[PDB]
Amino acid sequence: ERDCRVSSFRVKENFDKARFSGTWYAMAKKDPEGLFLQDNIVAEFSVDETGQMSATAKGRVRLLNNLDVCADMVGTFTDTEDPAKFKMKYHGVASFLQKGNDDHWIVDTDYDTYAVQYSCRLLNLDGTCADSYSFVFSRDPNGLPPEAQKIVRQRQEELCLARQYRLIVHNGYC
Repeated sequence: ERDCRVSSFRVKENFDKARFSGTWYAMAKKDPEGLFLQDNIVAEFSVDETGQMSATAKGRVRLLNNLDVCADMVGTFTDTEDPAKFKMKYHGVASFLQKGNDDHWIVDTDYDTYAVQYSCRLLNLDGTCADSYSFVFSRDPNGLPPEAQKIVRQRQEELCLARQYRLIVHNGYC
């Protein structure tokens, strides 16, 4: 019926890095295989004079099986032909924490209220994503307003992930 091919997913038109800078609170997440960031996830986006966007994040992470710890992560984005699609090289301040390079797409955002992020780490042979993750961010840690909430639900469905998210709590644990 619907199209779940990654190549069919729309992303933010004319994405503006500058307007996207600042603090974003993760309110919900769709986990990929071997999930890392558990909860209390807060991201800080910045952009430098060269126009390169980067980010840092803090929150509870799954160190080992049933073993969690608060950690600081770092991300650097490399542009692609699409202003909303990036390559994100990431690592923790601790060399032993998870690191790698994932696609990082800004599916949608209004810059001052909500943001929907998406990443397909591995494609299925039919174009759909085999292993994906997605973060719904809010400028306000208390949650998104109803109008933004409804738009996000629509985006989550468009990514074929609407039934697969879990809420992210912010209780100062970290």
